Amino acid sequence: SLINLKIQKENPKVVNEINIEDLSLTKAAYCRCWRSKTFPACDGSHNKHNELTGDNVGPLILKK
Amino acid sequence: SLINLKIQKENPKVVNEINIEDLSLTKAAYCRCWRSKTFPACDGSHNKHNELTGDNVGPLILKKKEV
Ligand code: FES
Ligand code: FES
Repeated sequence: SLINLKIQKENPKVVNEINIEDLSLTKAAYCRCWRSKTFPACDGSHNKHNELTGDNVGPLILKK
Repeated sequence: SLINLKIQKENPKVVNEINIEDLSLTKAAYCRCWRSKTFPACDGSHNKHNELTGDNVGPLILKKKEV
């Protein structure tokens, strides 16, 4: 079954690049659940996904 | 439907941290499909998943300029 239900479905492979030199924040979270409204950033939508499905997914956190 | 089938299912929420200071490469791919054998790194397993399911997932690429 699908992982990504709704993000950029016209794109055959969704890849996001992060320019580390330009990170504003000392802690930044990136989505690994494909539900975030701020994708590729994590907005906490994983929590709802985990509650609905019994899953245990969470973000990748970059630290300065 | 679950996204993560096999990674640390005993862990209530799988979170990975990257310290930017430790990134060795100019380009490093991190997994967003939960199929990589090198998770949290991407090993290209997303391509098999996309072919099998009709999905369109891919990695997060961290780009670091050569000093
Ligand atoms: S919103 Fe997707 S991992 Fe947090
Ligand atoms: S192996 Fe999961 S995004 Fe590449």
